[PDB]
Amino acid sequence: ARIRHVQGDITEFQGDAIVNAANNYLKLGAGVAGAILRKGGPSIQEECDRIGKIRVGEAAVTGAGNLPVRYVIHAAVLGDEPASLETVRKATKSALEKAVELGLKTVAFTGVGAWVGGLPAEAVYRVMLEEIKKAPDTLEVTGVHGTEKSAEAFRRAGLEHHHH
Repeated sequence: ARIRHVQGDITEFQGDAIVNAANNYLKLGAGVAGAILRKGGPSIQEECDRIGKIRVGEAAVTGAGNLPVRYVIHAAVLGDEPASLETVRKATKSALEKAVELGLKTVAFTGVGAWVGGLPAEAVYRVMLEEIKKAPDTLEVTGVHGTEKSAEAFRRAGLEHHHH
């Protein structure tokens, strides 16, 4: 799938869904997850609670409440077990699978938060970007970034390496 990177606020992304790095208990925590909770409103956590525990590496779909998207895709990267490059790979793949199942055309993710935590960012971004490449071209993926340092780190992890 095609990926584009912008500076912005993922809670203001207009499109079909946003992907939220999650714990496998679907308990919305600090930072961006907290903005999702506040802007989306209580229906998001209420639905997460109804879904219950999922597997680490799985992704669960909820409504998005008052957010300008139709869904939040909660990609479980940690919880029962700590985050690893492997759980990151599985979760990104699972999130993209849900987008395909739901027939989505535009989805956003962000590079901060639980995707990285105690992992090396560059390696995480490379793993995510590999999974995003496999996704169908009918799907447009936007990376929404807090800062510019973040966005170009993503463009760098995205460039193909050729002889000089």
